[PDB]
Amino acid sequence: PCARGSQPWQVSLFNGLSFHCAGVLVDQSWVLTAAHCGNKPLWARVGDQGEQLRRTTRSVVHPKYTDEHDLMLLKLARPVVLGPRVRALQLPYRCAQPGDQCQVAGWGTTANKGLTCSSITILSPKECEVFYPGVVTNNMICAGLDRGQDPCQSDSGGPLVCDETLQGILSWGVYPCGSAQHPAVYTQICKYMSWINKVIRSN
Repeated sequence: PCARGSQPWQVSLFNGLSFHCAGVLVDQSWVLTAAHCGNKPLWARVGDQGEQLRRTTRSVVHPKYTDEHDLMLLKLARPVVLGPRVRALQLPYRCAQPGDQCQVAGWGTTANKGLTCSSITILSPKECEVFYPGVVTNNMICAGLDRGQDPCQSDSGGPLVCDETLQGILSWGVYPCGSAQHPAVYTQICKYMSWINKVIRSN
């Protein structure tokens, strides 16, 4: 899966030498991921040795950050050089509706090394309540994986892309492995656009 050259925005974050989380590139200097990812320090390896390796400077966790507002912005020590290999992903101008067809590309963390893409369906943030009674559906996306798909292919903080735009950051709901019946829980990115844009000081 995952045609070559697709996912130019895909970021893998490492703590020390070890893989920690996945992220999105929202600006030439800025990577977005889940707040549960930062222990600090991290460093970004971006694009689809290596393509471009950047160290992170500023870690801005969402101020209202079982994960309520699971989002953090990591500023790269130097801007990436933009190109077909590596570009930012467009931020949402609108919110994705239940029933839309989206995508997630993972490396298979949680148990040659490729990106695999899978289609995903936006459930309603009510259907989300039947698997996790007591989840506050808040600003979130329950994303249904097609059946026979192992949710654990994905990574933490990996993007959910709908209609070429970024609608979500993987927060929780990946486990258990081995079944697609349970939906993953993503932070709804179109709800945070005021904070994201202003931390980038694009305002």
